[PDB]
Amino acid sequence: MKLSDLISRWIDVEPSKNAQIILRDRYFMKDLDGNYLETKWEDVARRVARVVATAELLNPSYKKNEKLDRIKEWEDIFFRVLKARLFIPNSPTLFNAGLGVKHDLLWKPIDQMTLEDYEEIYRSRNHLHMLSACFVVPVGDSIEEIFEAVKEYALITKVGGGVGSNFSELRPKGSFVAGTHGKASGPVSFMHVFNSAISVVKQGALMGILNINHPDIEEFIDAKKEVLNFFNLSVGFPMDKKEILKLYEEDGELELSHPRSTIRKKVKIRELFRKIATNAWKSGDPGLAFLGEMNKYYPLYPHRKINSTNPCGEIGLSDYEACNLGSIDVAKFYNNGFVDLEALQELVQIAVRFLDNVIDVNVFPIDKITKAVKESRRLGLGIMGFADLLYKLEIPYNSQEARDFAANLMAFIALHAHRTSYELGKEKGNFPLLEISRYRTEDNFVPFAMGMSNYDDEIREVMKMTKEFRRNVALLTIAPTGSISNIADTSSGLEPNFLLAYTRFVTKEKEPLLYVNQVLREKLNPEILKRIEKELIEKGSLKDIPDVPEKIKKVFVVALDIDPMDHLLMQDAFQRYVDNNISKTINMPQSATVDDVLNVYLEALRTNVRGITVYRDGS
Amino acid sequence: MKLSDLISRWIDVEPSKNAQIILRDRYFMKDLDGNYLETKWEDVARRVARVVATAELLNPSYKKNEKLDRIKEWEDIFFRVLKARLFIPNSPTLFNAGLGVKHDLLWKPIDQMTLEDYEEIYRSRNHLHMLSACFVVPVGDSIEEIFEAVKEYALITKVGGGVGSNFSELRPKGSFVAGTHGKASGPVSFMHVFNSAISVVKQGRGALMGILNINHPDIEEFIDAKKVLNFFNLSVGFPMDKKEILKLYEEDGELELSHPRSTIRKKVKIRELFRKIATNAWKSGDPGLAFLGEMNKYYPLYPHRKINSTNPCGEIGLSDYEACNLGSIDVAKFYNNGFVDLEALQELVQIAVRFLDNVIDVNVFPIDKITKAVKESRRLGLGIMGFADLLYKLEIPYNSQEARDFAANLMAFIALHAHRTSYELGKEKGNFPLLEISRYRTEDNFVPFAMGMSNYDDEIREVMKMTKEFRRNVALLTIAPTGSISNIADTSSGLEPNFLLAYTRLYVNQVLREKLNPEILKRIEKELIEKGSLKDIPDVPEKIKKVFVVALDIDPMDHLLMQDAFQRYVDNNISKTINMPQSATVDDVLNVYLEALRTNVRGITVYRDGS
Ligand SMILES: Nc1ncnc2c1ncn2[C@H]1C[C@H](O)[C@@H](COP(=O)(O)OP(=O)(O)OP(=O)(O)O)O1
Ligand SMILES: Nc1ncnc2c1ncn2[C@H]1C[C@H](O)[C@@H](COP(=O)(O)OP(=O)(O)OP(=O)(O)O)O1
Ligand SMILES: [Mg+2]
Ligand SMILES: [Mg+2]
Repeated sequence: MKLSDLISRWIDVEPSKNAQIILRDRYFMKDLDGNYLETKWEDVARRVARVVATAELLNPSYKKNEKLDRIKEWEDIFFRVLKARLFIPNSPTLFNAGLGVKHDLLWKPIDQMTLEDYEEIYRSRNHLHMLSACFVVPVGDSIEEIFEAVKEYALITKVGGGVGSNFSELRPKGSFVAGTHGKASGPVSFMHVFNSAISVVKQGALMGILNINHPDIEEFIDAKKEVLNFFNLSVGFPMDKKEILKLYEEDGELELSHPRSTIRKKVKIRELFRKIATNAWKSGDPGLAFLGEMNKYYPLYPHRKINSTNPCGEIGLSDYEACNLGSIDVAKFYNNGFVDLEALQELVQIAVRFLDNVIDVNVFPIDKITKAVKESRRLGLGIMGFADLLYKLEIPYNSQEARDFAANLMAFIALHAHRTSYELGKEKGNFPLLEISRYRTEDNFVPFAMGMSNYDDEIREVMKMTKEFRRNVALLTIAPTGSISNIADTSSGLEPNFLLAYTRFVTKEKEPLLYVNQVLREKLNPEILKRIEKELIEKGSLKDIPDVPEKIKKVFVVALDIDPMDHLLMQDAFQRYVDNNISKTINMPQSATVDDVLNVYLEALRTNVRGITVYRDGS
Repeated sequence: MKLSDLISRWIDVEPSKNAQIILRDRYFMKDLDGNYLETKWEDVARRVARVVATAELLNPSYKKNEKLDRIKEWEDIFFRVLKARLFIPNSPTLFNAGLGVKHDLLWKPIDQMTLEDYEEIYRSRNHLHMLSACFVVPVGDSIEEIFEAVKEYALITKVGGGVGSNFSELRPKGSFVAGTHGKASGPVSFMHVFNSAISVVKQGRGALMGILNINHPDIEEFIDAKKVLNFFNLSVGFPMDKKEILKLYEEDGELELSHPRSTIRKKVKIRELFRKIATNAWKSGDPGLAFLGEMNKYYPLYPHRKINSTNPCGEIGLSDYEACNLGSIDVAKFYNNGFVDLEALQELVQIAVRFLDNVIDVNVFPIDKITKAVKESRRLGLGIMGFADLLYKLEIPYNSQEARDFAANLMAFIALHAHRTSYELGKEKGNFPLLEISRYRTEDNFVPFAMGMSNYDDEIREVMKMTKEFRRNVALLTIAPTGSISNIADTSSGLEPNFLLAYTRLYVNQVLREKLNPEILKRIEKELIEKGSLKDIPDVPEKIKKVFVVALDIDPMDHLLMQDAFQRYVDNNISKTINMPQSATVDDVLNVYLEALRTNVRGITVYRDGS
């Protein structure tokens, strides 16, 4: 089926009372008086489509003759795709698109649009017109560079960004300093200033990484252990995953040392890992960031280096680069027991152009961010609605079937997204750094592991083509998507549903109202539903409810029906066809041990995953 | 008597065991291995005199083969003055002079010195060669300027400085921000970022001054802030005339709290605001009061430039990026048969002004903007220590009109020669860049202090007129707390009365040791330590009791009026603690504030005993 027929299927399906609360609440634009300029998702779609279409002004392939015709084609498709809720860019695009523009222009009927109207749009985008979620910022080993970094954190937070850094350059606590009477405070201690800044720069989340071999890593691992309340913390592995696993298997020892200090220590890697596991078992921090693995697949490595992730870990970014993200609701592509690949391919092509066009209309806070982002044009196209898509197809999440489906779906998306970047690199010019990148200076470079799909050969084929024409250094990610999947009424990201039923009280002049997963309602006797429904919200799962068919219980699994390894292996299935990283919570039961956590980390080291986040139920 | 003969009286008087502990501890330079390069106060004096002499390299008035001879003359005089402990520059000069210089050059016999040796000194001064105690740094109303200021705090603290800011530009908590989808956090919450920054940048920590204006919407939060901000001293700013605040208070009037970039306003009774300040100071000592308007009234460059903040101790009102450049004369060493030797004191004043002015030239500042603000105004902070001890010698009670009349003439005499010396140096060396736009130039009869308590007044107006033509420095005088350098000099601190006559910080007052009969001392020594004063000790003559008063024998108004006596002949500010008895009430504090508003004082610090 054609994307246009799928669009009609969906375009008039209105957001739920749920979604609408969130939209009114955070997304519908308001005038300076606090009054609504938007009162309907349709207004947001019009405004965002119009703004992103405007980047077509810069297309070197359009004669000025055509610009208005072709821009207005793009606003139309972008508009229809967004209103159908088939693809949603991420939150900042929806908040900040059109800020600075005359209000009479953002919602004008598209047939009343002049070229002058579009150029005026392009020119009146103010400094709040920031449309990326997150950035990476370096923090060098000097007072100057540390506090220049703190300033950049504050400046990025002001305009709504999240930020991450690797703090490993900072010389260990106690260390000699040539230019002071003080001993260096060390990374953990300075991170408090970073956390202070953010406690006072408000919006209406950070990533702090330290490397496994830093003299202060033990202090770091226990850092948030009663602050650093605004930090997520991860332990960085800049070396090969293979090498860490081998050291571990041998019960070996790691040398903790820093280039600009004489402080060193030897620790057993098993003991270090247990200390990480114990803390994660307790509080969920710190995660693991396999920076080596990210750099293994980084087209620009070692000209550029990936030292940190963004707060959610799903993009490894080099210094000053930005998260540029949006998501397709694959649950809307279910058609009679199959994924409509024809309609999905069109959307991929449109989505990659959409996200690539956000770069052109995006106002960044620092000049160095503009530069990093113009030079690589890294995109983050992902998916949401996959948990719900699986329910529809009657595939259990915790099954090899689901993982094979996942890898093929991802590989299909990868292929077309990367083909589209060829197309666009041809039509608009390549990303500035294509020449020094591995797509050029190398034979057979693929920016991910593959090896779980029949699309592999066609992908290597496209990767070869992109030696000549490539708009984007990387195209794919899987983000958490909490808010935009709520707007789209779908499951978040690649994550299983956390609950099938939960009670959400709508405050009035209070009065509880029940949600049951919509795909379940569609596939269970409302008969059976009415009785069990009460016990379901009590027990959180379908597992142990007596009179519910076997194969409703098998398919309608939630997060905690699914064991830690089944979580981890879904992550690996997607990671194999994603050129950035993956946001995946490895959920563990309350009854999980520290050893069970260790076993997840060991398996992580053998799979293709680029990071780990564990959350133990009840911790 | 001549300064040279006074020098010989003092030059071989060795620091006490006390002083020597402090010197070994913090002041004697050490090699990279932690070994001592200096073992005697003499080494410090040689090192510092040589480095400060080096600025003579830049004298436009010295020709050739006249240069080396005249530099060596200055090193020699600076040397002898420092070693006699007649004048000491403040701590940073003592710590950091000669950092970066070959060790074989700093302590070389002066007769072995070539011009090449001096030029080499001047050129190897490294980034730790920072010789100023404190700075003022602006904090504009944007995220960019806030955190750019935070960076500066950190950078200054790294090289040893303390820093003050007025945070009143920051828009009130809850206010509208265009560039953001959030509301302004307020100056009190942004101060936390600054404290946090300092908590982490360590020195061996930094003192800070945080000021918020009396009419800022957040002043009540501010007054109660440290009730953290543990690294801040806080004071309430009064940018308006003192007259106007005193009047509003007398009328039981109301103050508008407003901010140019917020719609948040409020009206408060000025009496209730003051009571809230007094209650907090009564408890904890903070916040002090900064009479910014009054400092600007006497600021030669107002309104081209404006004084918005003090340094952490409040004795220098500084405009943006300016630096404290301080040093003190031990006046107790100028006692000579019931009189102050004005002949020797006048010579030292001229030398001490030249010394402090030469510190500017060999100072390495952390930010370019500080270098600029300092080169342009050349503000100096010449002060005194040993004043309390000087009064003991002269047998003048601190808490007496006699003492305050003495203090004003002493201060006026010092101001006269210090300002004369700035004429002389403006002639010899060139004027401070901004002389032409300053009130010494663009005005008739501008005096940078109140005066009005001395026979020297006319001679001072006369010198102020001369300095329309030639002036090296925008201001020259300050009275600093001086705790460490008075310990080195074995003298009382600043203008403060002694806190105690006998103790452990030890430590029996030397002047008392000399007057009070031996044995009549030992029979009372025990009880002086216990009761803290001589007041209620049987059988110490009534006249030893009257002279040898300590801080808490002197009532709050007598403290305050001493402050006023000096402030009338000081062009910067005064560091004076208004000590109050434990039994003082919140109304007694309010009464101190009210009197402060009537006198010529530019700020207030109260400390109630036992709080
Ligand atoms: N005063 C201080 N207190 C705590 N840490 C400090 C202090 N000064 C510097 N540091 C830390 C911050 C960085 O981690 C590291 C580098 O400091 P930096 O500003 O580069 O000193 P420097 O560059 O003059 O000396 P060096 O030659 O040893 O790098 O030391
Ligand atoms: N997100 C924020 N949270 C808390 N305080 C903020 C935030 N953003 C700004 N502020 C404070 C810092 C300053 O006191 C004041 C000015 O912010 P600023 O960075 O100037 O915004 P702006 O300059 O883009 O907006 P404007 O045009 O109104 O000055 O508000
Ligand atoms: Mg450095
Ligand atoms: Mg601004």
